[PDB]
Amino acid sequence: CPLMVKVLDAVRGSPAINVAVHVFRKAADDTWEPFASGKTSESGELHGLTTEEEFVEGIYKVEIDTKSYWKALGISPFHEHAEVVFTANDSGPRRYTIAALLSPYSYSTTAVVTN
Amino acid sequence: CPLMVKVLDAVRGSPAINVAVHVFRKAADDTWEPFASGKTSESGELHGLTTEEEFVEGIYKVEIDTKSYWKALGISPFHEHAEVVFTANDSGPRRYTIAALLSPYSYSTTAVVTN
Amino acid sequence: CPLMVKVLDAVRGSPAINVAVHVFRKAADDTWEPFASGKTSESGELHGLTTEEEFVEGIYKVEIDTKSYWKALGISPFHEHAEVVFTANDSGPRRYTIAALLSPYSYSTTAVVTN
Amino acid sequence: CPLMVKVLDAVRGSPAINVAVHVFRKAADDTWEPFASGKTSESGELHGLTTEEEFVEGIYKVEIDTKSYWKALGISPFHEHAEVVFTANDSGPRRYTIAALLSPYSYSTTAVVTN
Ligand SMILES: O=Cc1ccc(Oc2ccccc2)c(O)c1
Ligand SMILES: O=Cc1ccc(Oc2ccccc2)c(O)c1
Repeated sequence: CPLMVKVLDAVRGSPAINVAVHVFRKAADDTWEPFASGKTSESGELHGLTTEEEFVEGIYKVEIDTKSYWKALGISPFHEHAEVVFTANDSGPRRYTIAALLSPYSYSTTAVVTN
Repeated sequence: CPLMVKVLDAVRGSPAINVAVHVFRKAADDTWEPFASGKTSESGELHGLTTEEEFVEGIYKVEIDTKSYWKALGISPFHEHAEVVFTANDSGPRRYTIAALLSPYSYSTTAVVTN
Repeated sequence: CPLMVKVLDAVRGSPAINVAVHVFRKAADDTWEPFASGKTSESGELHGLTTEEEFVEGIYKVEIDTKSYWKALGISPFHEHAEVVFTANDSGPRRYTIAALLSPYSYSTTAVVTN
Repeated sequence: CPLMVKVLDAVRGSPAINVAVHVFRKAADDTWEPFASGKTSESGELHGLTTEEEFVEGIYKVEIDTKSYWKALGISPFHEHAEVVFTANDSGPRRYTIAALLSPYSYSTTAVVTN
C-alpha cells in the first residue's frame, strides 16, 4: 500500500466517512488519465488504491469530492473538490499518505512521505 | 475587484511574493480555458484579475504555482501547485478572496466571501 | 500598529466578527499579566492594541475567544479558546500580524512579520 | 487510551519525532495542575498518557513544545509552543485524538473525538 488517503471533518471533529476519491496520472500526451478510485472507510481512510508495481514514477492528481460530502450533511460548501497534485517516486518508491482536513469554506492537505 | 488572491508563507512568516497565479473558467466541453493570471505583490496579493462585468457565474479554477516558489528559495516542495476549484454564484455581489497558506509539504486555502 | 490580529471563519467563509481577543505579557514571576484586548471588527480585524513604545521584547500570549464565537452561532465547539504564545524580538521594526482561521473542532494560526 | 497526541511536520512531510508534550488539568482553585507528559514516537504519536479511570471531566491543556523541536532542526520558530485547551468528558467518556501540523511560523490543531 504505497498510496493512502485520509480525510477528517473539522466541523464534527470526526473522520470524514464515504468520501469519494479519484486519482489520475498525467499521460504521455499531457492528459489526466484515470488511475484509481475509492471511498473512505468509517475511519476516514482509503487503502488499497494501488500496488507498488502499478504505482510508477509520474505526476498524480488526487481528487477528493468534498462538495458531495458536505451536501449530504446539508451544507452547501465553497469548493467543488479538493485537488492534490504531486510528482510521485523520483528517489525511487516511497510510501505516500495524503491527508485532508475539511471545512465548508476551507480545507488543508498535507503529505506524509516515508522510506 | 470581484476576485482577489492572497498567499502567505508559513516557513518564513511572510507574504508569499511573486508567486504566479493562473485562473481558468470551465467551458462547455468541460475544458479549462485561460481566464486571468498574474504574480503576487510585495504584500502577497493579486488584485485586478477581473471585472464584475466579466466575472459571471460558472466554475472557476485558481492555480497557485507553489512549486516554483519553493524552488526559488531552495526548499524541496511536495505539490506541483495548489488548486482551488469553485462555482461562482450570484447571490451575488460578493467579493471572493481566495487565500492560501503555504508550507513545503502542506497547504491550506480558504474563501472569504463578502458584501 | 506593531501588533494586529485577524480572524476568519472557515464554516461561513467570512471574517470572524466580534470575537473577543485578550493579549497578556509574561511578567518576572512567570505569571501572565493583562496587556491589551478588544473585539474583532466587521472585517475580522483588531487594530490599535498597542504602540511601539509599549510593545517591548518579551513573551506574549494572545488568546482568541473561539468558544463564545461558536456558541453565539449555535455550533458546538471543541476548544475553550485559541492560544498563541510567542517571543517578540527586536530585529526588530516588525509589524506582527497574528492571523487565525477557525472551525468548530480545528484552528490554525500564522504569524506574518513584516517591515 | 482515551487521550492520544499526534504531531506532523509540514516542512519535511513526516511525523514530528521526539516532540515533548505536557498536559495540565484546571484545578479547583483555577490553577493549571500537572496531569501527564510524554514524547512523540517515530510515528509522531504519543500513547499511554492516561487511563479512562484517571481521565475525569475537566478542562485540560495540551502543550506541545514546538520551539524545542524546530530549534533542534536549526530553525528559529515563531511560537513558544502549541497550546490546545478543551473541556473533556461532559457527555461521559470519549476518546480524544489531538493532532497538530507544524510549520516554523504557523501551526494547526484538530481534534478527533470518538464514541
Ligand atoms: O492561521 C491560519 C491561517 C490564518 C489566516 C489565513 O489566511 C489569511 C491570512 C491573513 C489574513 C487573512 C487570511 C490562512 O490562510 C491560514
Ligand atoms: O492540526 C491540524 C491538523 C492535524 C492533523 C492533520 O492530519 C492528521 C490528523 C490526525 C492524525 C494524523 C494526521 C491535519 O490535516 C491537520
